[PDB]
Amino acid sequence: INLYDSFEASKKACDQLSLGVAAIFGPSHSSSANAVQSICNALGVPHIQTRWKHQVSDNKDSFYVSLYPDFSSLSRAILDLVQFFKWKTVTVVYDDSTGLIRLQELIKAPSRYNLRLKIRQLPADTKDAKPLLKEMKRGKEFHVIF
Amino acid sequence: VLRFGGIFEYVESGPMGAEELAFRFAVNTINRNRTLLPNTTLTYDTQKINLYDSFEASKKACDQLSLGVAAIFGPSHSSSANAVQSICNALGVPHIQTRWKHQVSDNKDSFYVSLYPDFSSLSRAILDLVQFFKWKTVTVVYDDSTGLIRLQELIKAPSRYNLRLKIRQLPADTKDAKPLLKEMKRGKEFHVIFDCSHEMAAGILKQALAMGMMTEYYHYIFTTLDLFALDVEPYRYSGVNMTGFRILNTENTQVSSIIEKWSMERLQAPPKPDSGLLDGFMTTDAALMYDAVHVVSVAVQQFPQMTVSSLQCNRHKPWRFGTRFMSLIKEAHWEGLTGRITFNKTNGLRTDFDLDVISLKEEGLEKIGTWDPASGLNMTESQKGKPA
Amino acid sequence: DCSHEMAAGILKQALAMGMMTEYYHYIFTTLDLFALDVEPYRYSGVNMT
Ligand SMILES: *[C@@H]1O[C@H](CO)[C@@H](O[C@@H]2O[C@H](CO)[C@@H](O[C@@H]3O[C@H](CO[C@H]4O[C@H](CO)[C@@H](O)[C@H](O)[C@@H]4O)[C@@H](O)[C@H](O[C@H]4O[C@H](CO)[C@@H](O)[C@H](O)[C@@H]4O)[C@@H]3O)[C@H](O)[C@H]2NC(C)=O)[C@H](O)[C@H]1NC(C)=O
Ligand SMILES: *[C@@H]1O[C@H](CO)[C@@H](O[C@@H]2O[C@H](CO)[C@@H](O[C@H]3O[C@H](CO[C@H]4O[C@H](CO)[C@@H](O)[C@H](O)[C@@H]4O)[C@@H](O)[C@H](O[C@H]4O[C@H](CO)[C@@H](O)[C@H](O)[C@@H]4O)[C@@H]3O)[C@H](O)[C@H]2NC(C)=O)[C@H](O)[C@H]1NC(C)=O
Ligand SMILES: *[C@@H]1O[C@H](CO)[C@@H](O)[C@H](O)[C@H]1NC(C)=O
Ligand SMILES: *[C@@H]1O[C@H](CO)[C@@H](O)[C@H](O)[C@H]1NC(C)=O
Ligand SMILES: *[C@@H]1O[C@H](CO)[C@@H](O)[C@H](O)[C@H]1NC(C)=O
Repeated sequence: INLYDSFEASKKACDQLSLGVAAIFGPSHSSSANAVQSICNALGVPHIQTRWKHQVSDNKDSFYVSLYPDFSSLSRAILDLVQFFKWKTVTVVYDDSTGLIRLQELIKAPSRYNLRLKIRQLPADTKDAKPLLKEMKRGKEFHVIF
Repeated sequence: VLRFGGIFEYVESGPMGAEELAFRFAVNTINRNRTLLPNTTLTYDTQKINLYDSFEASKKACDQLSLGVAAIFGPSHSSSANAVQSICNALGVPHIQTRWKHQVSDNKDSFYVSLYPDFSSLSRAILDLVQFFKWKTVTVVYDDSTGLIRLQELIKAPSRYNLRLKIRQLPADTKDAKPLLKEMKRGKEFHVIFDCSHEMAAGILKQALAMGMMTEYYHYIFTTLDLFALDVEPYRYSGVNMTGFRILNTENTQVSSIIEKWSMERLQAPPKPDSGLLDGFMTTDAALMYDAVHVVSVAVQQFPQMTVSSLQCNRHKPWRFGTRFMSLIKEAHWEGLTGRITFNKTNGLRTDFDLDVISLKEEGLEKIGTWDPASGLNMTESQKGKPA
Repeated sequence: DCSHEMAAGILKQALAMGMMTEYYHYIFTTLDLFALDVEPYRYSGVNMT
């Protein structure tokens, strides 16, 4: 299948259910994962997710599992690692916009502790980290979370 | 003779949702005026959709395309609008979005136009407002985990300027925000940016009035655009600093007449006076849906050869007149209820608009300045002290 | 120093005017303070006596 065509995901899931399968191993892509989750929850099909996706809390689907570890516990581990290292200034660099939804309580950590924070975002081009790394050098910031 | 695919969420209530009634009001008010589309009438097909079932949205969109529509009007949820956007991008029919949704940068779609103001421009307006108000420690309080990407230009803003952002999350209910407000009071927080619905804004205002937060020491900024529909009667004499944004251009007399004409039809629907909200006010979603139907009709008026054909979901033949009609959509300059309407030529998002900076005085809610993406922030009250 | 009805109206108008902070310690000479509904006036740091 192609990239980010959830209509094609629904069509090929309909074709595989027309064949009939015991379970569906879904994609690693968020819109197609949401479409296949609606498909399987409305049809009584077990569906497996292997990559993390953004989950809407108001969605009432319970017909899926996510074998990727939940990123809230990873953020708890990252906060415990930062609190072990006794850091005070932490720069956070994220590429996709869902990383802020991923890194939740790391952003919420200055409310709970004495940890000053600043974030920066990578641009859409891969090579253009040189102004970002130049900003890291110019800011004298020695603790980078990627 | 054309048809429009309306997809709206139903409640098993007395009246419908305000989006569906605004859609019917838009169709009736456009078909009443012979100035707009004099040689072609407009029909529609509403569909009542469930709570977060994008497969059911896909099936009802497939039924609407089996009927065949000129254009579709998507729902407010993120997942169902993503499914409708994928289906309409595959079949070439235009898709019009009213609620903001999260977009993925790696999604190569072009058959979608959202008339909601972009939260990057809204966050830049919030950054201009907080730089005018000269705060240093701002607490940003968001509603749900999708609220961070609506404020992601604000959280990147302390890279460039001296600003502290202790960011806190609202709990699962608004009535359980009392420990959050105790933690807010204990931390000596005084400048709070709220990003939620207007219902959650009224709930957090009642919770703060139970908490005694509204003194002279507190400034509240709201990212929501339904601030004018709130009830500020038991808050105005307390002497506080509530400040928000109003996309709805209520200054114009014809716009206010259209608002009153829709509001008298809303009087069949009773209000809930215990919620702390007013009644007889057009929401931003309903006004944006009305303006969306107006912009689509303006795009129809430049197309004399318009023909609606049926389509099938099992074959990927696109609609025939999709490209020229989509080109007619993205060059519109129609003056609606929300002022100027002009989409981006690269995204289709409405990233250029006009904003009314409304604040709270003891007289009531009052406009004190204008905001635009080009000149930034005007502030007509502070512009009165302009020397020669 | 008033009746409890006037005291309740005064407290409602003072809550409407934002007089319910930690910096207010109102003492009521009336003997019917217990008859007031103190539930909206709680969690505000006032000290009714
Ligand atoms: C199935 O799904 C449910 C729902 O998500 C999970 O329940 C959550 O489990 C996590 C496990 O970490 C819980 O997180 C922990 O919460 C503890 C209690 O939090 C208090 O304080 C917060 C903030 O004020 C309140 O919101 C909350 O109500 C409590 O008053 C914390 O004490 C824990 O912190 C500890 O561990 C971290 C690890 O990094 C340390 O850094 C801390 O110092 C501390 O030692 C932690 O945050 C979460 O609260 C649970 N939520 C709910 C709804 O129950 C289940 O765990 C999951 N699987 C299971 C086993 O059922
Ligand atoms: C279609 O969408 C495109 C993507 O959003 C639009 O492109 C972007 O438009 C904005 C409009 O404001 C441009 O402005 C932003 O960037 C400038 C310049 O900042 C410079 O330094 C940054 C790093 O510090 C760089 O990242 C930038 O690229 C640039 O080199 C800022 O000055 C702007 O803020 C100013 O304007 C806003 C709005 O009035 C104020 O609120 C601010 O206070 C400030 O005065 C913005 O941050 C942006 O450069 C441009 N590029 C992109 C891709 O972001 C495009 O305009 C839009 N077109 C249509 C038709 O809608
Ligand atoms: C905002 O707060 C300041 C505090 O000094 C006050 O002077 C000003 O009048 C307030 N403005 C509003 C909008 O209430
Ligand atoms: C701001 O508003 C005033 C109102 O007279 C207008 O003249 C001016 O051009 C506007 N633009 C500026 C200077 O922000
Ligand atoms: C008011 O009541 C509170 C209750 O905890 C108490 O702590 C305080 O000392 C009292 N007096 C004040 C605020 O002057």
